[PDB]
Amino acid sequence: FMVSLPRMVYPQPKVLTPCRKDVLVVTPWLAPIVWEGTFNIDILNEQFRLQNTTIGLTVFAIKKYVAFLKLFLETAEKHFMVGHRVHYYVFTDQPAAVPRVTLGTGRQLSVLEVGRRMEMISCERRFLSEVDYLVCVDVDMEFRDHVGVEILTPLFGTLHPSFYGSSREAFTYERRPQSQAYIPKDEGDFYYMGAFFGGSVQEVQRLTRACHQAMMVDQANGIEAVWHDESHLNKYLLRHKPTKVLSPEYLWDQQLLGWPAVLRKLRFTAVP
Ligand SMILES: O=c1ccn([C@@H]2O[C@H](COP(=O)(O)OP(=O)(O)O)[C@@H](O)[C@H]2O)c(=O)[nH]1
Ligand SMILES: OC[C@H]1O[C@@H](O)[C@H](O)[C@@H](O)[C@H]1O
Ligand SMILES: [Mn+2]
Repeated sequence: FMVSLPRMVYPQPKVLTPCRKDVLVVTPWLAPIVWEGTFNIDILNEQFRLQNTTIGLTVFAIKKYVAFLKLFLETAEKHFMVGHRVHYYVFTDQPAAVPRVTLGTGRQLSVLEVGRRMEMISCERRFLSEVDYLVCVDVDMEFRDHVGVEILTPLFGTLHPSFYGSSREAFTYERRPQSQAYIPKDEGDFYYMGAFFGGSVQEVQRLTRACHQAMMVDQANGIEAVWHDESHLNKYLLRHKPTKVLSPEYLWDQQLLGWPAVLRKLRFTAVP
């Protein structure tokens, strides 16, 4: 049950004036594509705060990648779901190397030692009991601007920043029919990056369970998909359409791609 929003004063949306005329803001299966200027974050924050939403953020930091955690976590404190409850789950082979990062109120961090990403996430009962949504991201990244509850939905993928302008035949999907991740050249909506996906805990466990079963089949068969778990994530999202898609504002590399006019904010970016 969802209680009433309170009175709020904000600019009226006008039906004969689009927010953004330069980009597609809705997929053909009526999922929003989240770009700056499409959402009123005050309305969204009220909706999700009224449900006491908790967001889990999963990050893997193995071997040398523990060095990315201080910036990743300190910038998440500045820009990720600020005002909402957050639980960070850091999977690592080096628990003593996780940096001591000061968290805002209502935010917690768990260190999970590991001796894999899809298999590790599909931890199942723990996530169901502790968070409402799960967001799964790469560690070698930093938040530069707002990443908030506008992303949240049963299932989301993020447009890969190298391919958002590309035709489908150029997408680097797995093209061998011998792979569970196979997508032919006349299929595909988008090319999604393995570096930032998420959803309700239930939909994320479905996805990661399905990807993990498909990767095991491929192994048994002596085949490894061209972009590994990302190839399987794309096949999953082709056949199970995400209920939101994040624009490349949400996964960018300024060194490689600059700051084009179509991106009004660079929110979550590669660290050189
Ligand atoms: O030795 C490694 C390699 C990878 N990763 C994790 O797996 C992610 C994917 O690897 P990477 O970022 O190198 O792939 P890329 O984005 O360069 O394609 C990294 O962000 C880390 O989260 C890690 O923890 N240790
Ligand atoms: O073609 C797909 C690949 O694109 C590269 O830019 C990226 O670093 C890889 O992780 C993979 O996503
Ligand atoms: Mn990465």
